[PDB]
Amino acid sequence: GDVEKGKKIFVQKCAQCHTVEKGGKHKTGPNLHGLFGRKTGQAPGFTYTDANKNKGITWKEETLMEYLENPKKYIPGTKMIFAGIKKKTEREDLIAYLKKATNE
Ligand code: HEC
Repeated sequence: GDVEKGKKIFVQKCAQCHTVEKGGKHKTGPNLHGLFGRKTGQAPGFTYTDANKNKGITWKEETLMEYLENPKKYIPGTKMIFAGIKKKTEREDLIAYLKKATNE
């Protein structure tokens, strides 16, 4: 719950292939705008994978955590293989930033 350390983990983790900035520009990957609430593979832009287009679950706070600790195992098929998170606060914090970052 530290948008501060959450941002740090973001600039070095997700900023790589993301934007998480409203009215931004999805680069080397889709955006996470108003993510918390939309169904998997629902963002119009990047060619989402069938697994994400399967619409099995919806992005949320906790859902993102399990997804942040194993993005692949959560929705097998999703195009994203880099590195999951280690500690919980890393996910919560990281998610705290993804919230205020995808809200602005
Ligand atoms: C490039 C090596 C990536 C890094 C680093 C991160 N992500 Fe990513 N992410 C990437 C791709 C190519 C995709 C598309 C996969 C697909 O099925 O279309 C994604 C997707 C996501 C999503 C899902 C989008 C949605 O369904 O709304 C999320 C929530 C996401 N990525 C989060 C995320 C976070 C928090 C990262 C930093 C820890 C991160 N990604 C890094 C590619 C890459």
